[PDB]
Amino acid sequence: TVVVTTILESPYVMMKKNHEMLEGNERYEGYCVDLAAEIAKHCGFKYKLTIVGDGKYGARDADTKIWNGMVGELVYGKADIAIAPLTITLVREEVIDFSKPFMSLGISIMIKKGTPIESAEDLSKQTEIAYGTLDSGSTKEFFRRSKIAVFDKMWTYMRSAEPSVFVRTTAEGVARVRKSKGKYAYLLESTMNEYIEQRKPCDTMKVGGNLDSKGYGIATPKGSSLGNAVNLAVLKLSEQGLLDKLKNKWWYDKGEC
Amino acid sequence: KTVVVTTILESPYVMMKKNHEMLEGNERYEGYCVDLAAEIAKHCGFKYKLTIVGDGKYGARDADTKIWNGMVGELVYGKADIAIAPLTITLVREEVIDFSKPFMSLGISIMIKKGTPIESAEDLSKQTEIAYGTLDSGSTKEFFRRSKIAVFDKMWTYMRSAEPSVFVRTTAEGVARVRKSKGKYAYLLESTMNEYIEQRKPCDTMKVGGNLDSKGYGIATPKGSSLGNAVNLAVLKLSEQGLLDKLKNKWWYDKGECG
Ligand SMILES: O=c1[nH]c2cc(C(F)(F)F)c(N3CCOCC3)cc2n(CP(=O)(O)O)c1=O
Ligand SMILES: CC(C)S(=O)(=O)NC[C@@H](C)c1ccc(-c2ccc(C#N)cc2)cc1
Ligand SMILES: N[C@@H](CCC(=O)O)C(=O)O
Repeated sequence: TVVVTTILESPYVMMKKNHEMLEGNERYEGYCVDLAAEIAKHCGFKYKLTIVGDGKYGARDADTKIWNGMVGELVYGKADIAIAPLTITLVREEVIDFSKPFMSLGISIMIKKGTPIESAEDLSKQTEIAYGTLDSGSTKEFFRRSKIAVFDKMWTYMRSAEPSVFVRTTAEGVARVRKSKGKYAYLLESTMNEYIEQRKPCDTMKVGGNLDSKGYGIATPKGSSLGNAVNLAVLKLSEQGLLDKLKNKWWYDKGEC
Repeated sequence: KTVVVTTILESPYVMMKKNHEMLEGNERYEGYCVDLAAEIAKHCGFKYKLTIVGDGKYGARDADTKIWNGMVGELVYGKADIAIAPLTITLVREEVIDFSKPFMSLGISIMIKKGTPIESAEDLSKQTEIAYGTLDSGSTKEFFRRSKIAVFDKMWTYMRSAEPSVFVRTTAEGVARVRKSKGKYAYLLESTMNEYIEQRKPCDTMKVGGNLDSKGYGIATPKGSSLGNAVNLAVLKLSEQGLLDKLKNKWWYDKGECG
């Protein structure tokens, strides 16, 4: 049985409202739950979905040097595959493998409606409105490493801001936007931002274009016997239209806003 | 050893400079993929020679002979070390060569003559006054032939049965058809080429609607080549540093003719 690490992040993996009456994989629903089923079918394996123990995507701890989150679960042999909104990055590709992308995204800005910010440059040129990112993910590392003038200015501020502008979970960042009376903006991936913007309480907005352009991939440990097959499966699902079918299903706008 | 790069003359990826007769070797060429090749080579620490694929093809396997043509063939049969071109990452190609993570995103898109009352594939599908079509052979046609989506299947049925033929042999013919048809022909093609042509004089074409699918172009190496890892890491670095975005802007918009 293949151990699949993943993360509770809507609409990728979500606990069903009736999860108590259910066991195993049937406890969960979402884009990545459907994707896991399709990959497993095409690759011919049985699997168990497991939510990442520390609730993190994955970064290499600065002093400790140890990987956390889903990345760490792969690196240290606790899981066989990650099927999640896990961003393909250079530092990760040094220690794990990724399929070609199954979904596009870029870093984006979420504000509470009415916040006088329209761009990353707007954020960088002021301090009245605080802004931050998720801990232990690709967005924070993006800002840490960027030499683009605006993004570097943003990083210089975020790293030293106090109270801390970083959050432990996407939900914490979104809640902070909603409760901060326009004084906190959140930097998060466009396909989470967009999902949230279309749903009640309809009090957030995505502003400006995306800051970058990348993708999520299915990740395996180096030398995994699954790597090649999983990549070909993603490509087949892409060419079959299945990935777009799943995206359109899970991001379907029911017109709540 | 000098790395043999296979590529293709496709604008704005690779083209011969106006003064190419005064120049030699790689200096003869310019474009997005010429710039990309230099950055990849710098990061990987190799010298290289740009060579143009003999048959002018990207790469497909003949059903009868089983022979791979194009740049894919050059890699498969060990004639080139790397392909640096707008080469689409596909299942059948990934089975025989290695690809880097993609350096560019693309999808099927709609080109209209400015003024045409069409904003989407669904708009096209509902009508016949504005004819529409694509290359008579290729991935866009096959997308429509396979599609289970109602709108796209209706478009396929329309295109396959339309008289006169709504298909074209080349993009040059497709674009000329859009420009000469007074708004009565729309052309379906990859977003990247649509965006490029939107920036060419006489500035009378327009990309409309969202892309209908999602794919990527990648750098390819022979399967199991030891160059593959460094190349992939170089692509990831160039992506994260914003260099790929700079290159797209340079060749599509800074050198664009339409504002
Ligand atoms: O790997 C591939 N890369 C391709 C790259 C391009 C370009 F856009 F120019 F970069 C194009 N064009 C489509 C529009 O008309 C001009 C040429 C075709 C490509 N094809 C064949 P397709 O997939 O049948 O279209 C491939 O196979
Ligand atoms: C980390 C980066 C080098 S990357 O993200 O690997 N590639 C850089 C970008 C510009 C890109 C991003 C995404 C897709 C894509 C391809 C296919 C499907 C599907 N289905 C969805 C998205 C293509 C190119
Ligand atoms: N997808 C990101 C998590 C979200 C973010 O960093 O904004 C990752 O893989 O790290």
